[PDB]
This record gives sequence, structure tokens and C-alpha cells, in this order.
Amino acid sequence: LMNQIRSQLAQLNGSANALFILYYTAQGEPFPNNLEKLCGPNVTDFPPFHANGTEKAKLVELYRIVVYLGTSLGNITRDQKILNPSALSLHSKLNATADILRGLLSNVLCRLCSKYHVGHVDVTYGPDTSGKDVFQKKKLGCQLLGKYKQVISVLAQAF
Repeated sequence: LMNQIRSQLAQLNGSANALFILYYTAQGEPFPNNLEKLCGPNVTDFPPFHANGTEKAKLVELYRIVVYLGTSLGNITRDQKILNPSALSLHSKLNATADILRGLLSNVLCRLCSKYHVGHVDVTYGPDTSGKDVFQKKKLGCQLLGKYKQVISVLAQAF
């Protein structure tokens, strides 16, 4: 099992950066000429993560991240369907990633509730960005994807 997540974590990374470009690409003006300014990893309260922690703790965080991630993604997808109904290479990767993330949840969770004794886990989902101005919905959706690619690469070097 600890090898399957090592693997999902793997793929994810294989397509993280790629998905990020797909998003900022579909946004069109003015994201491509102002990327480092609106797509910079900046997710405020993004699940914390320490690398030197007992394998058990690193799963608690991974879990709370993957949940704050998948949730954050779903929002991006419900928003892109209306915003860029044509961006399909993107509409797909979005789901494509959501799926893979779902598996990691049940896996990191099975290693938790199982040998280890965790049972419940508290996370407090992130923000429910929806009442903001469209430009905001796109920027954050972009900021999340950037941070995702920025920390996911860090997550693979720890399991």
C-alpha cells in the first residue's frame, strides 16, 4: 500500500505542472503575460506540511492536504465549465487529477484507520470561493494549481 501512494504521488507529479499550464492557458488574457503575478503559489491557509515527521504524522498532513486539494479542485472545475466551456484538455486533466486524488485519500486513509490507529481525522475544508468576482475565481484557481505543483513535488520526496 505504501508503495501505491508512492505511485499515485508519482503520477500526480508527472501531470501536475502540465495541468497548471493548461489552466493558465485556457484563461487567456492576461494570465499568460502576467503569470508569476496571478498564478504564484499563494494559497493562504493551505494545509501545512513538514518533511521530517514520523511516517504517521506525514500521513495526517498528506490527508488533510489532499482533501483541501481535491475540494479546492472541484471548485476550479465547476468554475471552468462555465468560464471556458471549450478548454477540454483542461476540463479533463482537472478531473483526471481529482480522480487520482480520490484514490490517494482512501489509501492514506486505509493506512491511517488501519495499523496505526487514527480512526477520525480533522481537517476543516478550505475556502468556498464562489461569491467572488470572476477574475478572482480564475486567479485563485490558478494560484492553487501553482501551489499544488509546488508542494506536490515536495510531497513525493518524503514517502
